[PDB]
Amino acid sequence: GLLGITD
Repeated sequence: GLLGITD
C-alpha cells in the first residue's frame, strides 16, 4: 500500500 507498492 505504501505509494501503491505491494503493501
